[PDB]
Amino acid sequence: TIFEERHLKYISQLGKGNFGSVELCRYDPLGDNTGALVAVKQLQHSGPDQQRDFQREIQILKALHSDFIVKYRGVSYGPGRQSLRLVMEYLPSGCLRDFLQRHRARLDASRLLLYSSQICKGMEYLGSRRCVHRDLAARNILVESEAHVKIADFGLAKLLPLDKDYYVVREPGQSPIFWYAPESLSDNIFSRQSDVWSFGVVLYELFTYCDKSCSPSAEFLRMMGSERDVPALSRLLELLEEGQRLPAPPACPAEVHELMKLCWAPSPQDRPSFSALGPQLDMLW
Ligand SMILES: C[C@]1(F)CCC[C@H]1Nc1c(C(N)=O)cnn2cccc12
Repeated sequence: TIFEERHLKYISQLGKGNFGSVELCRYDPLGDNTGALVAVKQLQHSGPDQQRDFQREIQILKALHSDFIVKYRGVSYGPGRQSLRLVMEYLPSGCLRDFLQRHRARLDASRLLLYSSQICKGMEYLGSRRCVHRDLAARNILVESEAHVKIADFGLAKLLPLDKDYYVVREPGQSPIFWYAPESLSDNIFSRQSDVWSFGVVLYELFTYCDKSCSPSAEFLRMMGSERDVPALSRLLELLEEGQRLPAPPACPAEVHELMKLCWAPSPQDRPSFSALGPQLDMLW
């Protein structure tokens, strides 16, 4: 729960989220290379605002206890106060984006639906804690095992106040635009309902086994086209407002495609809840 910095032996970089990376370290207090492997998150950039974002992330993940959410291990203690690190569990399989591509051939529709059902359960639990993820994508999901997935990357996660159902992010966005809901794209309005939009994109990613040629970017870029003096985001928004949607992935079962269409409902209120999606996915298997 408190990891001494001197005992955290650096191995390699796992990911590069902006303002701070995630590294693979071994917790080696005996110094003999026999200790357990862990994932350590730290800020790289500096400008007290990101430090408050990092402390928020820690507090958020610390108060989360689900089989479908990446496990918090503790924090790091060293010759500080620069800069404190978030210690989490390491999932040797890595992100589901890479796993889907490495094992296309062995993952059938029931397995994809099992992952979908699990991501869903984890999203239900995030909603129940008033947490909005803002970064649901296959790249931010980890494989614990052949039949077990977990949600991760809580760097953009915000807690909803008790009086509100949405969060208006002042920023704006620095993630690929193909996962955002139309209301986040136009007014930066994030909520549980915008996480449901993104979930439909995660359903699309799973059922295209994260193939790069029919990926959310690749397919939206082809159906968007090339305008004269209109920015890419505005064109995507014109496309979504017109009711155009990503098209059903090759060999995708009809039921799953209809489910993605529900997740992509134009207005947030018409999008099903994660608790509504849950039994639907279980029924399909
Ligand atoms: C899902 C990510 F956070 C996105 C980029 C780094 C990923 N993090 C990882 C984490 C973690 N606790 O965050 C844990 N295991 N792991 C194996 C490969 C990558 C990651």
